Order: sequence, then C-alpha cells, then structure tokens
Amino acid sequence: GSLTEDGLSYKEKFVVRSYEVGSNKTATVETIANLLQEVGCNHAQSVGFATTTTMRKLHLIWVTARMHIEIYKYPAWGDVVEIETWCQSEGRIGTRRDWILKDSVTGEVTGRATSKWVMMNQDTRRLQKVSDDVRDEYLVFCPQEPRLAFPEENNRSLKKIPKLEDPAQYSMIGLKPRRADLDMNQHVNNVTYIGWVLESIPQEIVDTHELQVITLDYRRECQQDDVVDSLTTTTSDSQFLHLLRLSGDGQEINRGTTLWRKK
Amino acid sequence: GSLTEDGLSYKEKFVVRSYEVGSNKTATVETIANLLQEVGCNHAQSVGFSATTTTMRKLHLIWVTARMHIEIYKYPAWGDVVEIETWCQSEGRIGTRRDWILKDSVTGEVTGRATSKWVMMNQDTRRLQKVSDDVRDEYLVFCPQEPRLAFPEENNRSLKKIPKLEDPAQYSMIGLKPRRADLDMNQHVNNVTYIGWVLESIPQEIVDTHELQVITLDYRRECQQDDVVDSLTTTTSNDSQFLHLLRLSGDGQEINRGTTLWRKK
Ligand SMILES: NS(=O)(=O)c1nc2ccccc2[nH]1
Ligand SMILES: NS(=O)(=O)c1nc2ccccc2[nH]1
Ligand SMILES: NS(=O)(=O)c1nc2ccccc2[nH]1
Ligand SMILES: NS(=O)(=O)c1nc2ccccc2[nH]1
Repeated sequence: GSLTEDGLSYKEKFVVRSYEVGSNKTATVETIANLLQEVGCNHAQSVGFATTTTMRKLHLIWVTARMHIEIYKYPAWGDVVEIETWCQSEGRIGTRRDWILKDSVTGEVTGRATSKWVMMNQDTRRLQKVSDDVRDEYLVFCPQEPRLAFPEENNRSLKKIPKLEDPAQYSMIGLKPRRADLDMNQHVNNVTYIGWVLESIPQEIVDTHELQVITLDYRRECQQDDVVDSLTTTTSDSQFLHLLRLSGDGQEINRGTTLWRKK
Repeated sequence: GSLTEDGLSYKEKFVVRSYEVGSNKTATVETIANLLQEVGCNHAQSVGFSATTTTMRKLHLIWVTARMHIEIYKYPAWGDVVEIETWCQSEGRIGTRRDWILKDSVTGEVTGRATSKWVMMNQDTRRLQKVSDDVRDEYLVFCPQEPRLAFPEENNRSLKKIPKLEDPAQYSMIGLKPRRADLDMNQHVNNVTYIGWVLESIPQEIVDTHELQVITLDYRRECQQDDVVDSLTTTTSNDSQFLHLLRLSGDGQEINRGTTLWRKK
C-alpha cells in the first residue's frame, strides 16, 4: 500500500482469501469491514501515527460513533480489490474517515464507506469536542476542500435511526466474544458488532438476498465478560431495523438498519 | 504465491494485519492456522484442483482433517512478512498429510512448523474409507515421492496419543456457539474455530504470562450450525501443559480433544 501523489489519501490492494468468503464464494461484509479497518491503520502509520502526540499526553482516543457501508458487488475469492481511504476534519464535532472500493481489473467502483469518529478520554470514557491544538496537528494530513464518499443530498449515511420496540420479529440471544473478537488493546473489534447484528437476520434472507447497505450507530462497548442479544424487525428490496443490547439489564450497545437486494 | 521450481511444493508471503494480532502485537495462533489453510488452498488451486480429485467428486468423497499439530518458535509481528512453504504426501491407504514451514522473510529463519493428517470421507453418509489406488495415482504426481517431513524427529510431539479429559475439569468455558463468520464457503464450521474454542478455557493469567509453543488437536466429530459447545481444560504439568476437551453442551458428545504447551515469557 501507499499514500497517493499529493499525500492526502492512501491506497492498498487485497487478494480475497478462501476463509474470507461466504456461500456465494464472495467476500462477507465482515471481511470488507476488516479490510477498511486495515487500510485505515496503514494510512495512519504512513503519516506518522490514530492518536496525535498531544492526544497521547491527554489520554484521548478516537472512537467510532457511526459506520455506513454500501456494496454494489462483493469481490470473489482470488479477486483483487483496491481500496482508497482518506480523513476529513468536521470542525469541533470530530473526524470522518471515507473509503472507495474498486475492482482492480476493471477500475469500477464496487463499494463505498464512511465513518464518523469522536474524541473520548480512554479512562473516564467521557466525550469531548475537538480542541484547536489537536485539529491543527490532524489537518496537514487531510484534504481541506470537501471530499465525500457519499456527496448526494439526503443520502442514507446521515439518516436518523429509531430504537426497535419490543417484541422483536427475530432474535439471536446469548452472543459473547471470544479472544479472536478482541483487538490488540483487548477491546471488542468494531467488526464483531456487525457480525452480531447480522446473526438475527433469518438464513432465508441471507440465502435469497445480497446485503446492499448497512448503517450502524455505536452507543456503548461490549466488555469481555458481557453477553449480548441481537434483535431485528422487518421495516419494509427488504429493509430491517436492528438493536444490540446487553442480555441482562437490556442496556443498548448499538442500533442500525440494513437494506437487502433480491439475488 | 507460487509453486517452487520442481512443482512439488508451494510458497506464499503474507503481511501480518492489524486485526490479526493479540496483546503482544504478534499474530495469534488462529491467524497462523488461517494462513496455513489459505496457502494449502492456493497450492491445490495451482495444481488443478477445485482438494477433490476427478474420481472423488463423482464418488461424493472429500478430505477431512483428523489431526492438526502446530509448533511456533516466534510469532510474526504486525506489519512483518512471513513466508510459508507447504506440500502434501501420501500415507498409503490411510490418507494424506499436509506439512508447512513458516519463515521470517527478512532473516530466512524458521519461525514455525505444522503438520496435519487427512482422511477420506463420503460427504453424505460421513463414513470414513481407505484411499483407493485410482485416487492415490491421481494425487501422487503432485507430491514428493521420497519422504519430506516438517517433523522428522523419532519421538516427536506430532504423533503422540492424546487421552480423554476426566470430569471434573479444572477450567471451563460453557455455551460456545458459531456465528456466520465461523463458517466456511460450504457452511461447515471452519477448523480454526475449534482452536479458538479450545483456547477459551485457558485462564487469561496464562495467556498474559506465557506464549503458546505447541498445539495438537484431534478432530472427532464436527459442530453443526445449531450446536452448542463446552470447552474443558486441566493442567497436566518453566513450561505449562494442558489437556483439552470440546464436547456438545447437551449430551456431552466429544467433538475434539487436544494438548497445548506454553512457555513463560
Ligand atoms: N470504545 S472502544 O472503541 O471499544 C475503546 N475504548 C478504549 C479505551 C482505551 C483503549 C482502547 C479503546 N477502545
Ligand atoms: N475477552 S474474551 O475473549 O471474552 C475472554 N476473556 C477470557 C478470560 C479468561 C478465559 C476466557 C476468556 N475469554
Ligand atoms: N467434517 S468437516 O470437515 O466439517 C466437512 N464435512 C463436509 C461435508 C461436505 C462439505 C464440506 C464438509 N466439511
Ligand atoms: N450458527 S450459524 O450457522 O452461524 C447461523 N446463525 C444463524 C442465525 C439465523 C439463522 C440461521 C443461522 N445460522
């Protein structure tokens, strides 16, 4: 992988692996989300990091508030996918990381993704606005004119998501993370939550449809000793409303929506 | 990746990913096992497979793992390049063996080795059978004919008999179940998931103070998509050794048994 000519974005190519594909012999949405995360990490590394030196002193970190992914074509096993990523400052609200997925052979856009990030103290877990000091250190690595993976007005990446009401139409209960679900800092990897959301989608939908769009809001993290219930209700293509909550007290950890296209 | 000059083995390089590493910023044993599986798949593809031979597909026969043995001396760090060489060997009518050698691409030193025993099974009845001559002839042209062992040694750990853990277990992790990411393209539980489930009953204190050096796993029965598993461990022991058992949560039907050896950091 490498930074582009202007040094304001990063590209990397990936060969889709045998264990990364589902029943259709194409990459799962979890494989795609892991690849987006990997190219974001390589981008941060290439420009010197995604914590700045002043964030490290103040015990501040970037946390995902929302992830939105749209896939037109999932790459097949053995195919090469090229992913371009970049970051943008959204004033004192936080930052945004965007991605464009392309088929390396044709050059066509096969997918796009966007994510909203907020600044949090690692210890108290309290959200803070972005200070000028931190903003100035990040801006030299971002394009200053707008660059949006989802430019369109009233697009699906910025839609408000409601809270699923009991009883849910479908459910998968007692979900718990194992060591492979954790990142290097022993926190549950963000991609695991996408997997848990999808566990309450019936197998008949997965067998007859392809997932086209997924929007996920992250409210609270699942700890290593927590147990999660995944709830889904059809709102309609087929659209669903989703809710992840702790198995015991019913504390919300995530909410989202999915849109599926008939094969 | 590519077949070597003689066409009897296959090599591939991998850059260790951010999500593939544990707390030490080095690859997990599950990442290593996924990479071994990936290089085995690429080897089969390079020599014409899609690893079912012509006679196997008409007879509804497949290769299934009976045992997996992995020894790691050094886990590659995040961003490091690991080179893996793999090859197959016929073991007469018993079945086949796939071996691997892991190397640090910069130094060329051997950082790990693995071996696996495979048996022929009818896909539908699940009945094991010996390898026929017609099938054996079809895969011998892709294997070295003189012995080539990742584990040569006379009393090596890869061929040791594993006993059945007796109740009560010292440690346990109950109610483990697969999610869609744990399945392969054929909707069967991926073999690597079982390694993860075995490791779930190892205490976090062992994981924090030791590195896993050796793992031997016997596969007895598969976990179906609607099954629930209990992972059991008892210490059998500088180094710490454990005896492992995976069984179905309900009737206690054995699915796997194994051993692990851990060395103090
Ligand atoms: N909320 S989180 O993204 O799961 C998270 N919180 C964290 C605190 C310290 C270090 C890493 C963290 N990752
Ligand atoms: N973080 S976890 O993957 O949920 C986890 N923590 C563990 C501590 C001890 C034993 C098993 C464990 N599994
Ligand atoms: N026993 S197994 O390795 O989980 C397995 N059985 C199978 C039957 C048909 C197709 C793939 C399979 N994988
Ligand atoms: N155990 S699994 O094969 O990952 C799985 N999860 C499921 C959720 C809903 C319907 C069928 C499922 N199969």
